[PDB]
Amino acid sequence: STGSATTTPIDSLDDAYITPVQIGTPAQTLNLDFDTGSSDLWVFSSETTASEVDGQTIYTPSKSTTAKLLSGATWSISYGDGSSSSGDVYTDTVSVGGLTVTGQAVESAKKVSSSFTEDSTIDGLLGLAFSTLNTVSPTQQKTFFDNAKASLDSPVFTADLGYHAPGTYNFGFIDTTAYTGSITYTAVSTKQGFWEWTSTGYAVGSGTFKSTSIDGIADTGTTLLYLPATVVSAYWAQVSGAKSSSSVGGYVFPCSATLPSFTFGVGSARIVIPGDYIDFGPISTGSSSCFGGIQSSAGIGINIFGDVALKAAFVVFNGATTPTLGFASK
Repeated sequence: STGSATTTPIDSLDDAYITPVQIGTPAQTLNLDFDTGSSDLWVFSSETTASEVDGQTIYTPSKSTTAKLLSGATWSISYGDGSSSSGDVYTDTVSVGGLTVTGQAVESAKKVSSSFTEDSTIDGLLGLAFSTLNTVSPTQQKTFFDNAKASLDSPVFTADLGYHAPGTYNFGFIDTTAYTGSITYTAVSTKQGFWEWTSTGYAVGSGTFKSTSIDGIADTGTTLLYLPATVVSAYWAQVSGAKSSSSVGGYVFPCSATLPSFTFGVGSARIVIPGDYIDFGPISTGSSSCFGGIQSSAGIGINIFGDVALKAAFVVFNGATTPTLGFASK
């Protein structure tokens, strides 16, 4: 089997991407944030504290003839941005782009933090990291990809995120019309439960490429590119007037600037992030200070190849017995 679904930016900055997902019988369609940095499929629901729902579409398990309470199971998750959610668990039928999993754990939120409430466009998350990170207790549950894997034509999914435009998540096949050149594959460590790999270096604009190993994660659920402070300083030094602002929380630059590109290495290959992809617009409405899309990871504990980096490539998440990542230009 295979599946193919369009993913759409939630706003004009590509802050995140939503993909429609069918849950239950008859189908309830919710728009979920596919997150290769976490491993829980959770949704706003009829159980979510009413004051914490503000425009999201909810899953109502009592209206699904295939929903079953997973007795005793609870979940609770906190994300790198400080947001969180928790609740109980149902199993139900879940389909993405024509690909159906029966018995998928659907984690029903009883509570969500303010950032989730305030974003009416995201009805939940669909985690695509490794199932060892799933938070269901006392019986850990599998991701949608892990459950679908055996049925897929090939044990892979691909992320093809658009710049200010829709893109595609495919499951079970590699669309050879979606990229240019060849795909370069690179080793993955699953020791932390992430799609963790080592970039071979970087360049700023037309500058020379610096060969240096940068360990980080491919994370579709993170907006920006978080890299070591040395690398980030080298990038922003090429932008007149750019500075790190503790009050704003990162590097800012004059909105009048033209940003240089940023290149990262995948083995001997190179992925080029155009400068425009690094512009996240005014820090507040009407400001002439703009927020940068490349930021320091020094406060995180890990480097994160988020959407800014991933949307410059066609990305293969290879879930074979020895997982690997593949990157192609497009």
